[PDB]
Order: sequence, then C-alpha cells, then structure tokens
Amino acid sequence: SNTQAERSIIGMIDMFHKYTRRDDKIDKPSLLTMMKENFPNFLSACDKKGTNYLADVFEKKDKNEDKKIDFSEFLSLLGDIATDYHKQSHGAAPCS
Amino acid sequence: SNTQAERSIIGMIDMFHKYTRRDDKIDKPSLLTMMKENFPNFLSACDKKGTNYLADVFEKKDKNEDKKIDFSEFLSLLGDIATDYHKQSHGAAPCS
Ligand SMILES: O=S(=O)(O)c1cccc2cccc(Nc3ccccc3)c12
Ligand SMILES: O=S(=O)(O)c1cccc2cccc(Nc3ccccc3)c12
Ligand SMILES: [Ca+2]
Ligand SMILES: [Ca+2]
Ligand SMILES: [Zn+2]
Ligand SMILES: [Zn+2]
Repeated sequence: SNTQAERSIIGMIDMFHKYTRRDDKIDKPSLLTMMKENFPNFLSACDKKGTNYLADVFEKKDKNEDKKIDFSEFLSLLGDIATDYHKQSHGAAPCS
Repeated sequence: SNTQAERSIIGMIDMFHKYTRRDDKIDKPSLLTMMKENFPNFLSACDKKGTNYLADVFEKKDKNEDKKIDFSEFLSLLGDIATDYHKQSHGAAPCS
C-alpha cells in the first residue's frame, strides 16, 4: 500500500537502524561500512575522479563533534549524496 | 546494478523533476499535487490526527519566500517526512 516514495523513506530509516548502537547513533567504522554496502556505485564514481569520499565523511558530517552520527547528521549526509545526483542530472560530472 | 539506497535517491530526484517548471523549482499547486500523489498514506495518518499537512507545507518550506520550492527546500521537506517516520519507529504517534 505504500508508494515508492513512502517505501524509500521507510527503507532509509530501516537502513540507518542496521548500523546504530544502543544510543540510536552510528559510530565511525559503522558509517564507513554503511557507505560501502549501500553506496558502492556512488563511491566508485568518486574514486574514478580521485576522491576517496570515506577519508573525510565522518569528520565532515559529525557536526556537533560527539564522534557519533545521529539521525539529523545522517539526513544531512543523504542530502549531500542527493545533491550530487541532482547536479549530475543537470550535466555535472559525478562527485563534483 | 544500483543498490536499493542508490535507487531511492535517484528515484526521489526523478520524482522532483516530474513537478518542476522550467526554472527547476516546484510551484505551490504542483507541490501539493506531488504530496497527494506520492505521500498519500503519510497525509492520511496526518488527517486522522486532525492535521491538514497541505494547508501550510508550502509556506513552511519556502524558506527564501520566492514562492517556489527549489531542490534544497524539497530536501528539507523530505527530511521532515523522514523525521516523522523515524520518531514513529521509536514509538511516537504519526504526524506528531
Ligand atoms: O527495506 S527494504 O524494503 O529492503 C528497502 C526498501 C526501500 C529503500 C531502501 C533503502 C535502503 C535500504 C533498504 N533495505 C533494507 C534491507 C535491510 C535492512 C534495512 C534496509 C530499502
Ligand atoms: O523512478 S522509479 O524507478 O519508479 C523510483 C524508484 C525508487 C524510488 C522512487 C521514489 C519516488 C518516485 C519514483 N518513481 C518515479 C516514477 C516516475 C517518475 C519519477 C519517479 C521512484
Ligand atoms: Ca554527531
Ligand atoms: Ca523558495
Ligand atoms: Zn532511531
Ligand atoms: Zn533539477
């Protein structure tokens, strides 16, 4: 009964919960695992352009520097990845 | 070859582009149409709780008051809907 858009949002929440600890936040090795498992094609397009996105993603997105990614920070990471795909739809190179 | 997470992000960009005008932004009647077509179950759960989410969504999310929703504002709207589903996963009532 859910639409594709509702299923995508529920799916992204359920993906976040594969990787959280008991405080409902994701630690650094779990974030990097999450990226490799769920965004491998995005990560390959970055590598091809000489960008290792996992080198700095945790430090970039851990805004409050508590060394965990909470849901708000995870949504900011998904916004960055979406922004990259949106710019590619307008003719930008991947990972720009 | 895309994963479910990459397909969800590409799908949400493609959904945004069903509803944009030529300036790559969505006007108010098109935003409301987008919500009804793509988030009907979310909108039903809101109605059941006495909240008509379409009454104010455009004015809430049009941050720069140019009377269009651009991609950044659309991503903030998807973050709000995701935040609601995330709170429901933690035992909150829908549309809280
Ligand atoms: O939930 S699914 O319906 O497969 C799904 C549906 C839609 C979007 C999804 C996005 C990321 C991960 C999923 N799978 C997933 C699989 C195991 C645990 C957590 C997420 C997605
Ligand atoms: O693209 S689909 O592969 O169907 C798709 C796949 C994954 C997530 C989607 C989310 C919203 C709309 C879609 N469909 C859609 C259909 C027509 C135009 C724009 C979006 C989604
Ligand atoms: Ca943090
Ligand atoms: Ca605007
Ligand atoms: Zn949670
Ligand atoms: Zn666009």
